[PDB]
Amino acid sequence: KLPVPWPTLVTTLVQCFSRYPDHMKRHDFFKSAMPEGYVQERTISFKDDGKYKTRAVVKFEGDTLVNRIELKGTDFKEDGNILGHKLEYNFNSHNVYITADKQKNGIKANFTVRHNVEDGSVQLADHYQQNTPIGDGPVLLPDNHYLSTQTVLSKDPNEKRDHMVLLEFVTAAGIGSASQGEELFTGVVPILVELDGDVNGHKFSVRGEGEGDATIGKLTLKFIS
Repeated sequence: KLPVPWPTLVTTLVQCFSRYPDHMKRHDFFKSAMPEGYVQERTISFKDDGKYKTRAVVKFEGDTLVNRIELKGTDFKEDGNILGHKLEYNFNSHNVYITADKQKNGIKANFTVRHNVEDGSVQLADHYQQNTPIGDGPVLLPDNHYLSTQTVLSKDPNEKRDHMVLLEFVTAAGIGSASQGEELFTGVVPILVELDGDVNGHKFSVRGEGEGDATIGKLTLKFIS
């Protein structure tokens, strides 16, 4: 059993699978960084509770898009919504606001996730994000825009392990290929996710597998603890 609720890990567990409409293709940093990939770092501040600090490497390994993350959680409350497992098993729609970070040749993002709590309250998870390309090749630095998300969470009835089935759609909004990296996403791409976590000393790991179809902004993944 994970020591934190599955919904709190959704944003940490591949924005290169977002659908960028044709008029916005010049603003897709995530795909432009491929195949060498990017480092994605966040601080996630759970209001009135602790924080996650995450560092991920997102890159291709052969045909597979891999997201490997180290997560460190500190300052959580014993009977808070996170360590107390008081969050509903669902996920709200969010708008991820992206800005260019010209000095880091990358991007920043900010957004606040709303986690529904079982008593009808809301737990906020304030996200600060920075992404830096790994390669030396040119990348696309975007104008200000956002990603609009939709996520559904479910279970595999045949799976005895603690797990999460996730389906997600993401479209960019708020504004031939525009990068060579974009062309690595034209069809269905297998995904592997590996997370190593420690939250207030509770150690855990998650492995996810599935596929992404960036033409429709879709992710299909199953994660196991």
